[PDB]
Amino acid sequence: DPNAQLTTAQLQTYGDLSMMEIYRNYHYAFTQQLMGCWNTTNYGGRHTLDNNEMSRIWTSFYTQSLKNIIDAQYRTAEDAEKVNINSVLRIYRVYLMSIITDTYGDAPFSEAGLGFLEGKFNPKYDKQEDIYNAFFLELEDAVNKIDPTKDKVTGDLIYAGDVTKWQQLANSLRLRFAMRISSVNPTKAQTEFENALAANGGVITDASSDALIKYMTIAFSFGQEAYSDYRGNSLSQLLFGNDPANNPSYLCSTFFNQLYNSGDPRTFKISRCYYDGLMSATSPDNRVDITQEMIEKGIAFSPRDPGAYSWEPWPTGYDSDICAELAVNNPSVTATMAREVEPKLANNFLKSDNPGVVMTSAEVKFLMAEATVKKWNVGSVSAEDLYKQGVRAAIDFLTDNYGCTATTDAEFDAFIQDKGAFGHTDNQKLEAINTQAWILHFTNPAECWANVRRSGYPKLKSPAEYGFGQYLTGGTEIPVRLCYPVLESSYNKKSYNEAIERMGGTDNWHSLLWWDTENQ
Amino acid sequence: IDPNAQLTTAQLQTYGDLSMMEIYRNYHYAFTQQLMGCWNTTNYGGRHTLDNNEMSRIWTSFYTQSLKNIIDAQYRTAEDAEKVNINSVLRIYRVYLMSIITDTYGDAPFSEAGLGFLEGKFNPKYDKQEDIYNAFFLELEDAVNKIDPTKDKVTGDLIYAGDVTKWQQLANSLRLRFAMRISSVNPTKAQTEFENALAANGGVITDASSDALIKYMTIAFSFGQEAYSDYRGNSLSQLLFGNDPANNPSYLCSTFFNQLYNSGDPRTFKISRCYYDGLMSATSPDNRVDITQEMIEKGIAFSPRDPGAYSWEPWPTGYDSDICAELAVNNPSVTATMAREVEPKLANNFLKSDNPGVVMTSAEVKFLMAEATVKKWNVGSVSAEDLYKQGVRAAIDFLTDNYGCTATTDAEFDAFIQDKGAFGHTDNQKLEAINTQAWILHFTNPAECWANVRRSGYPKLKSPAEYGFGQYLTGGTEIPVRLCYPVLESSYNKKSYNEAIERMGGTDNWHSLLWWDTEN
Ligand SMILES: OC[C@H]1O[C@@H](O[C@H]2[C@H](O)[C@@H](O)[C@H](O[C@@H]3[C@@H](O)[C@H](O[C@H]4[C@H](O)[C@@H](O)[C@H](O[C@H]5[C@H](O)[C@@H](O)[C@H](O[C@@H]6[C@@H](O)[C@H](O[C@H]7[C@H](O)[C@@H](O)[C@H](O[C@H]8[C@H](O)[C@@H](O)[C@H](O[C@@H]9[C@@H](O)[C@H](O)O[C@H](CO)[C@H]9O)O[C@@H]8CO)O[C@@H]7CO)O[C@H](CO)[C@H]6O)O[C@@H]5CO)O[C@@H]4CO)O[C@H](CO)[C@H]3O)O[C@@H]2CO)[C@H](O)[C@@H](O)[C@@H]1O
Ligand SMILES: OC[C@H]1O[C@@H](O[C@H]2[C@H](O)[C@@H](O)[C@H](O[C@@H]3[C@@H](O)[C@H](O[C@H]4[C@H](O)[C@@H](O)[C@H](O[C@H]5[C@H](O)[C@@H](O)[C@H](O[C@@H]6[C@@H](O)[C@H](O[C@H]7[C@H](O)[C@@H](O)[C@H](O[C@H]8[C@H](O)[C@@H](O)[C@H](O[C@@H]9[C@@H](O)[C@H](O)O[C@H](CO)[C@H]9O)O[C@@H]8CO)O[C@@H]7CO)O[C@H](CO)[C@H]6O)O[C@@H]5CO)O[C@@H]4CO)O[C@H](CO)[C@H]3O)O[C@@H]2CO)[C@H](O)[C@@H](O)[C@@H]1O
Ligand SMILES: [Mg+2]
Ligand SMILES: [Mg+2]
Ligand code: NA
Ligand code: NA
Ligand code: NA
Repeated sequence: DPNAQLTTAQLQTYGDLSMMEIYRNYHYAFTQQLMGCWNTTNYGGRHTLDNNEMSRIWTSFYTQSLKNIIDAQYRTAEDAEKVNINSVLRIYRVYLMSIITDTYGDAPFSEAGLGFLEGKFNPKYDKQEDIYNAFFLELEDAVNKIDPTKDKVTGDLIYAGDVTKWQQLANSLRLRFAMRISSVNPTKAQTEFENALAANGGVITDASSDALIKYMTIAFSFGQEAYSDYRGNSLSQLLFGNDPANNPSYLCSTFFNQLYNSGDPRTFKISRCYYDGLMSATSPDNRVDITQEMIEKGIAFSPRDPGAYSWEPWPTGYDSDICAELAVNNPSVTATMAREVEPKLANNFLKSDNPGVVMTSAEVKFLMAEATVKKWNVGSVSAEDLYKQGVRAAIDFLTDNYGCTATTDAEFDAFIQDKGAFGHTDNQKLEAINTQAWILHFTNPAECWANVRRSGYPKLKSPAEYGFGQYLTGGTEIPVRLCYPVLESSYNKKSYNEAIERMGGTDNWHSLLWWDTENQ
Repeated sequence: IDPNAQLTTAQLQTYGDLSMMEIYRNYHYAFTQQLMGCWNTTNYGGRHTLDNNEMSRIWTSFYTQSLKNIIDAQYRTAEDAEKVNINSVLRIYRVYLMSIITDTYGDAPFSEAGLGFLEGKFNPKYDKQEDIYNAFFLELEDAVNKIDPTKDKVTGDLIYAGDVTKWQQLANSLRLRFAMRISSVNPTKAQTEFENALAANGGVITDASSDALIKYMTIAFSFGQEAYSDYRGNSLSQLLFGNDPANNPSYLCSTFFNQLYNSGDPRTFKISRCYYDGLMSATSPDNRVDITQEMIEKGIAFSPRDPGAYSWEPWPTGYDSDICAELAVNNPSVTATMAREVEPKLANNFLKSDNPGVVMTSAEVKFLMAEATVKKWNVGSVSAEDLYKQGVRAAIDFLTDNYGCTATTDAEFDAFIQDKGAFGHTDNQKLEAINTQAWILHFTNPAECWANVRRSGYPKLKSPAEYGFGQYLTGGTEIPVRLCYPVLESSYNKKSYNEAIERMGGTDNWHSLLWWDTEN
């Protein structure tokens, strides 16, 4: 039962179709990885403040997964016969709460979800500073309470109940949060980072302990029942789309150009050019891959600048021999390509059974590399070696978990020895580490946006710099947080007003979170 | 080079010139409120966007090709007793092509057109429209009297295969058309010319076996460069299918669809159907899914396009199609959700390269006779009501005989003619019924359709401003009543252009009524 509550909360993390709209609408534009689909460009790409769209994480987690995890934790707390499920619940509670606070800032946590259990309504919004304090304390204690000789964890879609891997994940999350606070508090950050490395079970040191939620393959449906079906990855469902021929996932130029201009082996693993005239209405079957034809004919790729739609600017196309040939037996096909020259997200990332990414060994290597550049006491491996290991693991992650074609040693070496190289100054090293992390986090948009904001890399420019300033109703600078749902002023007035007063008296998506020291 | 060959080319060019036919899709079909919703039709004619290049198509095409060549051939065969038949046919076709020019622009070169082969005879004067019409009656009368079936064979005639008696019938029927045209501006001359034509050698077109239809061949539609010099197929039908046929097919205007549907017209679903085009060929109307009966069974409203509307504005109310859901099982690109498919489209029978080039029909002759009888002219012993009824029956049978539409039975015809297709009782009711039925007949003859709407005042059409689209009408609120002269004329035929515009007070505006158009 607590074990069943874990299962459902894991499924809801990427399985909730309503919630996943937030990432397509906002995060993927803010990190300049996708742009051109109507939803992504309209909301995040052009800074449309929309309180209902911004509210999806808040409502989803406080009404469902976070609420239920809190209940289950409470019911198993201080029970020596339930220490493993209780500890696992505490780790997952920290994880879900980290998404909330890294989106909105101060928020209910210590007093959350206690109305039925403790008659405690109107929970205060804990200060982000204090939420992060609690993350380190909860994770450390959970690691120390876990005992493999005790209860079996049975509803775990990440590690199949292996509580030693749960210690590795908890200590890796301590690394992530330590590095998160390293601008505002380098001293505490270094201490937390070093403590985690020394903690029981260690950290995730290779991909065999990557934390990935397992999802199944279910046909993509947008009917009403689909909004209560968490069995499939709903982020992948939306990246395919409710309107998949008009509004697929086109890549942003910032990301496509980072890959292409650096010679990254992942360029045409993450993206392809497809003609979709024969594509299924409900799955990415029967697409025509024109990528190699475009390369052979010298046709320029036209990825979407921040602020651009697939149709604005309208691209320069070409006449496809592949499509002309196909039209002979499939007369609905046209040979004239237009928006097909704009790179799209590859089919490997559009599957109901894509994993729900929580944390990878590649990220741990990048965290270790940055801590080493920062002169923390993290071990005997050079920062450069840790960096190279993180890049290799990030590239292999796509092969292992999405079926992308394997990258040879020669291909990796060619890349790492040219534009993927680590660099020779601290700023170049931190730039390379965090640019590589941004690519790794493509399938983890919550972490991708948090790490862009925290590290300041890549250095992203407003859509105004690309010519789209006339559309920026919600202001010029890329938002650094989302606003609280307006109904909170009705359901939780005092606590909401208190949080807003702490920000200076307004709820503004340009206000930096506590751990975010400056913006870009 | 041979005059008989020049006749063939000029006939083919009349509807075979893919560049020139854009004018009808862009302007005429919107001004007569028969098609609306296709981008081109709504943007230009539906929202009064004046564009001199678009308005110039008839002038440029005819004066550089078909009319020029007809004039050359007429000169080469004139005053030669052994060439009287080809010469007379050329004179009749010359009048026909000239009538389209003057009914579009007003005063225009005629007596002085097409010289230049002579010497420095460039810079022709614009003959006054009133005089052009007088010349039409004289030319047609003389050609009828010079024709002699014992003399030269006419060998390249795609209308009548050289049957010169039928050319007499066409010439005298054109005299009826032009006599009725001038019946508001010069009622006494109109009556005299109408009566003279009925009494002339060869008589008029009295049944469908003498309908004047240019025969076109069944060629595949192509929009490549070579297709702009290929006149073998009906290019108006090609354009009504469209260069962008899935995004911008020919949707019907509500004025015309509602006239048909609300009158119980048997032609309603002969001229129009609702289609889902997800599997339709890119270059032909093959593989469309007819949903019309399904909509009727499910009670889904037809949503034809008001004047000024695009297919996407207003966005219509759709439904979920059982037919399409079934087709999606084996054709997964199909969606079952219909949206703009609820807007009636032009039926496939009107989207064929072998659709005839309509010049003049026996149905029109019956409607002209009926109107002349209401006007108390001396036209014979048939009642106006019977002539009207014969006109409607011929107009309906015209679609069966020439477009492959399902035949209308006597019982179906009688049911319509006895109810909402009835002739009516006051003079205004009779004139409205005659000219509303003529408007339907002239659907496949847009030059005549627009002329007769302007001349008769029926149907009574309202500006797109009355349907809510006034904000978009850059070229004025009233529906245009002529097109302006080409900029090529004001640039390179300036003295003659200046003389013509001086007769309109120095103006050259699409709201200025032509001489035969007494009011709007
Ligand atoms: O002629 C011979 C000659 O030819 C030569 O070739 C020529 C050729 O002939 C010629 O045709 C060609 O011309 C080119 C021309 O074709 C081209 O046209 C372009 C044009 O330039 C573009 O501007 C145009 O762009 C369009 C685009 O197509 C549209 O798709 C787009 O539509 C936008 C919509 O997508 C968008 O819709 C969104 C809704 O607004 C929104 O409300 C909705 O919200 C949903 C949401 O998505 C859901 O996720 C959500 O789900 C909720 C959930 O949130 C909650 O949790 O739960 C609920 C239930 O529980 C659940 O419901 O729901 C909400 C609510 O429903 O999302 C929608 C999207 O999904 O809306 C916006 C705004 O309205 C739309 O904008 O619009 C754009 C424009 O705006 O595209 C056309 C193409 O069609 O132009 C070029 C350049 O001019 C031309 O060149 O030219 C060639 C070459 O010259 C030959 O060369 C020659 O040889 C021959 O001779
Ligand atoms: O999700 C859970 C939930 O879902 C529920 O269902 C939801 C669902 O989720 C959601 O997606 C859906 O959202 C709906 C949304 O989809 C819909 O979107 C609409 C939108 O509202 C519209 O506004 C939009 O309209 C677009 C339209 O699509 C475009 O096509 C159109 O494009 C126009 C162009 O077509 C046009 O192009 C022309 C060029 O401008 C012009 O230059 C060019 O000229 C050519 C010319 O044509 C030639 O003839 C000529 O030929 C020359 C010749 O002249 C010479 O002689 O010779 C030459 C060669 O020799 C020769 O070339 O040449 C020239 C060449 O240029 O012609 C072009 C046309 O062909 O350009 C204009 C202007 O730029 C374009 O406008 O634009 C419009 C917009 O303006 O469409 C989208 C759809 O895509 O919105 C609705 C309503 O908001 C949404 O509802 O909602 C559903 C329902 O809720 C489920 O129900 C639930 O269960 C689930 O839970
Ligand atoms: Mg920052
Ligand atoms: Mg008039
Ligand atoms: Na889903
Ligand atoms: Na043609
Ligand atoms: Na008949």
